[PDB]
Amino acid sequence: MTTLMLLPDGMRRWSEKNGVSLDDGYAAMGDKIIEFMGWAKEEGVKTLYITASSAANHGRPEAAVNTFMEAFTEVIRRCHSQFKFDFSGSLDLVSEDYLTELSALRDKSDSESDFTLHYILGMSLSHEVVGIFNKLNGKIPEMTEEILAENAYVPTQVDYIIRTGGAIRMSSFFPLMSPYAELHFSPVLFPDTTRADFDAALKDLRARDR
Amino acid sequence: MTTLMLLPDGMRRWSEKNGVSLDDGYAAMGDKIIEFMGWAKEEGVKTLYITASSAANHGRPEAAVNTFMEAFTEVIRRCHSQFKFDFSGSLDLVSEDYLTELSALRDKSDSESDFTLHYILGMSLSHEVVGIFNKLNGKIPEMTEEILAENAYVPTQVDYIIRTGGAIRMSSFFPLMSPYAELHFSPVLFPDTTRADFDAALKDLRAR
Ligand SMILES: CC(C)=CCSP(=O)(O)OP(=O)(O)O
Ligand SMILES: CC(C)=CCSP(=O)(O)OP(=O)(O)O
Ligand SMILES: CC(C)=CCSP(=O)(O)OP(=O)(O)O
Ligand SMILES: CC(C)=CCSP(=O)(O)OP(=O)(O)O
Repeated sequence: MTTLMLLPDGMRRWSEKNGVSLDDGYAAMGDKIIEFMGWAKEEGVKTLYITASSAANHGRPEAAVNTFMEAFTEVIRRCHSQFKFDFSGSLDLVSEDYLTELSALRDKSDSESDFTLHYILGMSLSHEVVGIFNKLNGKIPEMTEEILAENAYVPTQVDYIIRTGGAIRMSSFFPLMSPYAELHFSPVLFPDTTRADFDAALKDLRARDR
Repeated sequence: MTTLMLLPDGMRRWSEKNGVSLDDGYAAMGDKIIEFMGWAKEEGVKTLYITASSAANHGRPEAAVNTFMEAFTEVIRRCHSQFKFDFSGSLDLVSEDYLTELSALRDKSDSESDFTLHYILGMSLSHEVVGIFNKLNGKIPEMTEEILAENAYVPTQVDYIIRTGGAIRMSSFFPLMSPYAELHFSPVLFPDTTRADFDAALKDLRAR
């Protein structure tokens, strides 16, 4: 079954366009994620990676960081019984409070579910590689691809990547060990995404086996 | 000014469509690369990175490997005085014959040119990172972003990436230290690229 990575982009522009607070933008994002997970389950996806943040996002003022961390965490608070939950990334950039709570939510999630919802926090290839080197430096005889795969943020290969929000770039979010990922860029702001947008993405992605 | 990375794709399909040998497709690519460098030079790009091959490509049958290595090398024999030439990548996968000649051709090129043509060979993120780790393991106190950048295949940050040939994916070619590279995907087979295709690509890229 399919491994899909979702890059939810456009919450701020959506908030401004609809004349609402950024908090309401992130709440609309959380509701969309829950909706999007349901679509993914119907569509043969077994693992949904969501890029919760780039490493740079965690350098914003703490209140702004707490704002998006709280929105992503609330999704798991509401739906952790509907899937197996895990997270990974630049954990050195995340506060103790959120790491502690997300670890609790992982333990409480349905370990028997066929569907995985996995958050990647603080994505950045340079940060990822730097961290991996400094953890293993002088501790092993040689690096191999198997060892690199074991230490990478994204622990499996990604088949498809969907980026909302109109940017045609990968920013900090390219998955290190996933050379073959097919990319689909949508101009739609993430909180406006419909199932029709998702279905169009999957038809595009599926037709690449011409 | 700007740093552009080109992914030339579609030589096989172009060869079949035009009923010629794969060597002839690669010859057409070489001519197109020279033409494309002229467009790039006129449009103010100062560094043009070209992905000559993925790591996987060097696993192809060995005559096929010599075919693309020869076609890319021929470009640099022909134009190395018109730019500064350099190359990098998974050189452990490249034949020492081409590595010797390319190393000579690098030393040969116009060191004073304000335009750089740089080949990346055997590109692969995992292979790149494994190699960097194994090169520095136990020899430095700690890795930093600056040390990683000094060891990465692509030695500078990439502003724009153009991938021809219709694939909407980065395959083995994502540049490690260039998170903010803007991507442009063209459906045109590389040897079919026209100046209009290049101008449309840059217009899209410049507006972004
Ligand atoms: C979490 C995601 C998918 C995007 C947030 S990072 P961003 O909006 O800053 O991305 P860009 O820097 O704009 O490319
Ligand atoms: C989930 C995070 C942290 C950012 C995603 S949305 P954004 O802040 O980039 O919003 P805009 O792209 O600026 O509209
Ligand atoms: C040199 C370039 C840009 C592509 C050659 S590798 P390829 O044709 O096998 O491309 P894919 O890896 O299959 O996407
Ligand atoms: C430059 C190299 C080595 C491969 C790029 S062209 P290709 O062999 O992928 O040709 P096709 O895409 O298969 O038509």
